[PDB]
Amino acid sequence: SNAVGTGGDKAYCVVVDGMGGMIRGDEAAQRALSASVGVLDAGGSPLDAVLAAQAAVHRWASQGGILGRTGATMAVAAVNLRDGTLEWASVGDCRVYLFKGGRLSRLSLDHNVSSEMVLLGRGPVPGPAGEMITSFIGIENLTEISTSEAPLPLEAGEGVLVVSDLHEDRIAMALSRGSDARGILQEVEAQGRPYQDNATLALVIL
Amino acid sequence: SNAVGTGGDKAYCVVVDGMGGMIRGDEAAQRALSASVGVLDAGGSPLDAVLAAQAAVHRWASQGGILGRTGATMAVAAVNLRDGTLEWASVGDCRVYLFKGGRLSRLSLDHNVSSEMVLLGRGPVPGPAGEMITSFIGIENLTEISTSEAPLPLEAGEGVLVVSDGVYRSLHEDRIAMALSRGSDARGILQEVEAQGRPYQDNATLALVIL
Repeated sequence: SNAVGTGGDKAYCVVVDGMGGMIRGDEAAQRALSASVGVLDAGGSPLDAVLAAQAAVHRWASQGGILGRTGATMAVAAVNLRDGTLEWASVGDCRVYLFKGGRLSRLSLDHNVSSEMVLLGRGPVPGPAGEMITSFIGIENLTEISTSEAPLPLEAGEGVLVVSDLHEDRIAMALSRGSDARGILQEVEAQGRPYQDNATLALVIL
Repeated sequence: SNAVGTGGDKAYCVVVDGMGGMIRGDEAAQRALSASVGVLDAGGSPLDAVLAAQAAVHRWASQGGILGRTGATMAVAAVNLRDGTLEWASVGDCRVYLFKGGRLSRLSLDHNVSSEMVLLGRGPVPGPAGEMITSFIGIENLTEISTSEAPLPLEAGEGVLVVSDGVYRSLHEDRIAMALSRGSDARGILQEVEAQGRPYQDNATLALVIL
């Protein structure tokens, strides 16, 4: 699922995906998204939102005796509408993209076996074995979170996109009237290589 | 605050505003927004989302010893993507419009002293006096919610717009939130949606869904 919204002088976007091979992934994803939106609407950062989602899912899972057997992946970003700065965080294989200078560029790191094997100096691992998720909301101890180091200054018309691949061809976006919604999307998906046709998108344009 | 999202078979939109004439309006609005989105994201109806918002604000206000002295108004709608049907709900002065046939058409009723007198078979109360809100999220007992009844069938390109424009609003920077299909026309729809006859203030908070 996805959401975008504005509150507390920020516009934010979130995507969550339940872990398919596990128990009650849909509920884990719902709890992650719910926690994240509450945090973001109240003025919190994407990293705050990830940590709150983890806390909510971890507690829920233990209380159900499912800890480690349920979870979700997510990506979240927020633009501060007062100063024009971007922050983001992600866990798992949902992705964050910067839209700047007319081009879409990858921000976030994947947590999966292939990425980990590369960082260990062992080379990539193609196929389902490499796609296995190594960090997710609901993991027993969450140590690996991909996140912005410092807020990134944006100019009007620039922004951020989060992606997870009936929601097919559904898009959620936060934008102002002055933002042309024909042109922005056109380019982003003119560059829309990064995701499939099957992808759920959420984006914020300053 | 506003939000749109996609969860279950539904795409939804919501606007929430704290009651600025009362205390801790922004904190009330946060509980309402967060509770309503949790319900919507799980595939719940706009009415269920309103009832959850009410329960959350009421619970929080009570513990604060502030019940009835803090609150928010909101409007929410959801379109079922499988069958194209629309539901909506609102409390207070936020408004719900159908976008169809190139026009916005008012669905919902305001809860205010003027509409209360008219509902009771009397005449309107024009001006600020009649604008006093009679139903809001956080009210001691919430009995009045404006809602869809039979879900409304929509065709692709049709949709719903929710609006919060009240004068009482806290000052914030925001943006329009929209849930569309790649098949829609993003910039065209907003313009398409709104001619010189926009039924809301220039500073309005807006959220919308297009099938």
